[PDB]
Amino acid sequence: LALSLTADQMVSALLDAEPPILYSEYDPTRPFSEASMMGLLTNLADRELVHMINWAKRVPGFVDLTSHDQVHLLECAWLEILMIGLVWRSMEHPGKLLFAPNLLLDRNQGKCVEGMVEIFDMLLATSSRFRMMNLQGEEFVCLKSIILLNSGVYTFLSSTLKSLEEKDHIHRVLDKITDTLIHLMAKAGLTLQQQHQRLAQLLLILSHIRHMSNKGMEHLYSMKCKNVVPSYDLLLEMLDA
Amino acid sequence: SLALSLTADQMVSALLDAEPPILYSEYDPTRSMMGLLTNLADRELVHMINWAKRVPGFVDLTSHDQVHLLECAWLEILMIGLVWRSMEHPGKLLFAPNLLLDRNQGKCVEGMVEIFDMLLATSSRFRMMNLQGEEFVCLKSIILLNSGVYTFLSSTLKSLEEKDHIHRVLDKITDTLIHLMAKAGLTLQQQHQRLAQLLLILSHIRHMSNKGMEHLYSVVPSYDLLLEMLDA
Repeated sequence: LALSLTADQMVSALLDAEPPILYSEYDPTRPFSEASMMGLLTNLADRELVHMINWAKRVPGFVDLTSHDQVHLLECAWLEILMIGLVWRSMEHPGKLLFAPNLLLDRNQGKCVEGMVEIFDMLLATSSRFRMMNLQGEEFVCLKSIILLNSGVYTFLSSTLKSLEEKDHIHRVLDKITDTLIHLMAKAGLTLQQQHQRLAQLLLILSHIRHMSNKGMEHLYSMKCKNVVPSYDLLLEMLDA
Repeated sequence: SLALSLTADQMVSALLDAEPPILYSEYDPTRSMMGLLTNLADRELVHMINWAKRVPGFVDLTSHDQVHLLECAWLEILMIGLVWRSMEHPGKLLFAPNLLLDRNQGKCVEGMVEIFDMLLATSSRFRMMNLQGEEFVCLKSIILLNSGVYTFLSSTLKSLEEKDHIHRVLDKITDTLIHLMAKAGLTLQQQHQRLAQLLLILSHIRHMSNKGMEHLYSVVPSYDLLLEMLDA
């Protein structure tokens, strides 16, 4: 039934599915150490993950997939989804990252963790780009849903008829979200030329969000913090429950 | 800028004309892996620099910004060329006409099959979409211009002017991509769907490049090398 939705109903579904804004652990000892900041950020990420699974299950077409394919997509996207949410939260705070309403950090505090100021700088540049483009909430939700469906679709094993069907379904849903993004842009008064230029501008930022995730993963490993990454089993458990 | 005055057909012609040749592995037929690929990629890089200088709009940038874009995009450009070459060889990667490898040969290298497998999947996707050569060159130029444009370290007026220019050129390639699709008979809906399909594969190419880099240092041209190669 997901591919029978209209553009306006897809928009409505995605806005209704949005997860809550969570708070960081209240009153930590400030200033931070590297260990304590990572501790606060890990704790917040672990709690956001549960709500991300709930959101994902309400993205039209996601639960049509096998549980295995749902986990693979989440495995592939989760850090990108957390990151774009952060960028969105931070749009109205130039020069700062709004990790939580009670955890607003500027660049110089990313220094307290080794290697994170580079990633801080990349996240701040993405928030500046979103601000420059006047990204709209309805566009953000579509972009976040694209990330979920797209990031892992190309690394499916995907060699049987069923898998061809799964990948085909994902690409049809992704076409529907493109239709939706274009509809939102037409309704706002953009010419056809402006519509296609803005769609491309938004999808190309996704490549930078990928980059940021890859570099973030690198450092969640460089700091010997691989047990911070949600396992296949954990993700599967959250999906079934 | 001359780039911003080009029609879609003039942009495609420019990019097709700039295409580099398909090089051969130096393997001697009448007579090992990583060196064959490194030697090949080294020779490909020289051609890439001269290709880049022919992408409309690229030479309007400062040399420093040209280098930054090449630094950020060179492995993704190599990869998309590989994937394009291998399109008509399902299950195989055509590194060169005399170096056609399948999974089994990817496993032998401690240079992983993980990346081999991701490249094959990109080739399958291109095949499945009937990717056209005119679309390919557009995509290769979008990688060059886009991959580095969010990581310029400067905030001078010039840096703002440079970023704006890159996005205007990128807008011209979008237009070009859409025109090609309209000329081919796609509906307005099919045009924007296919454009999105193409651009979202670029997120996977970025992923493969990042996994390839982390394998490469598990050889990469430095800023100074690229700069030297540029002013020539």
